[PDB]
Amino acid sequence: SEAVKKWVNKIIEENIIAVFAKTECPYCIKAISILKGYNLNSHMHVENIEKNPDMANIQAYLKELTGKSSVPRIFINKDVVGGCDDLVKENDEGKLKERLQKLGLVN
Ligand SMILES: [Ba+2]
Ligand SMILES: [Ba+2]
Ligand SMILES: [Ba+2]
Ligand SMILES: [Ba+2]
Repeated sequence: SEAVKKWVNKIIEENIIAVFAKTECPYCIKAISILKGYNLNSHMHVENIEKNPDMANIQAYLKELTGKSSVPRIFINKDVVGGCDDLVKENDEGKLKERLQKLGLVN
């Protein structure tokens, strides 16, 4: 149990933009595309947690951290963004750009 948590943590802490996704997931794809549209590829990690023997443990931990077990699950500098709909709200209302500017990721 500790092992799974430590592995998830490492992904979130070693990558400024961390996205947990699954196979053939339209809102995963959309969210990742939005983020790459800010040229964040170099600070981005996408983990497919469906292709993983411990998917349920990972999803349960992501729910403990964020309130939902669904993918996509999106972290920016360890802060919880949430899912694709959360990302879209932040993007449309200017908060996403604000976040990225404070990190030096967008001018
Ligand atoms: Ba399918
Ligand atoms: Ba990368
Ligand atoms: Ba298993
Ligand atoms: Ba199992």
